[PDB]
Amino acid sequence: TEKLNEIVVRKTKNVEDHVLDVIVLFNQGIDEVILKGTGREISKAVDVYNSLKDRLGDGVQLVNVQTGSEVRDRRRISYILLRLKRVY
Amino acid sequence: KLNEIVVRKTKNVEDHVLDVIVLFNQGIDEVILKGTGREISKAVDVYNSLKDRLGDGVQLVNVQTGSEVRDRRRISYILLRLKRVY
Ligand SMILES: [Zn+2]
Repeated sequence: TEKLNEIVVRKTKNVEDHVLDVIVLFNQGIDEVILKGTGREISKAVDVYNSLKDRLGDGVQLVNVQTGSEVRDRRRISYILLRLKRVY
Repeated sequence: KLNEIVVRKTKNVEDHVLDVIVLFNQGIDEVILKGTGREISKAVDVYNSLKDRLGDGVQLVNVQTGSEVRDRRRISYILLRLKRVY
């Protein structure tokens, strides 16, 4: 069910690292990537997208945004999914 | 401007949810929920809370994410356009 190339925005990797990681995928032909952010990292996921958008401009498109609530530890935590497509 | 809710750092999630319901009860069809920086997470928290309370009674039209300039610095924002559904 949870296929594709999803990248979970980590609290331990900085924003620029995530941005560079996504472009590494884009460059090898993996044109669609999913950024996932849960809890406080939801803000970070948007930060990653913005940084990606600043350096790729018209070259990347935010296909859609999906927000929800999951399980995780013990209580319902919020999450966001930013689906990105590299465009030429 | 009058139907937009800026998520604040010093107010809890539930407080913002109530601010929306108050507008909905006031007969307002749509409300804009905005969060910038660290509060982007909270804005989504407010939505999931609103949905948990009103459920089918509320609908998210669209989500706008991007960056704006505040104090000569770039900051991220998220916008959740909500429809009352009455
Ligand atoms: Zn990395």
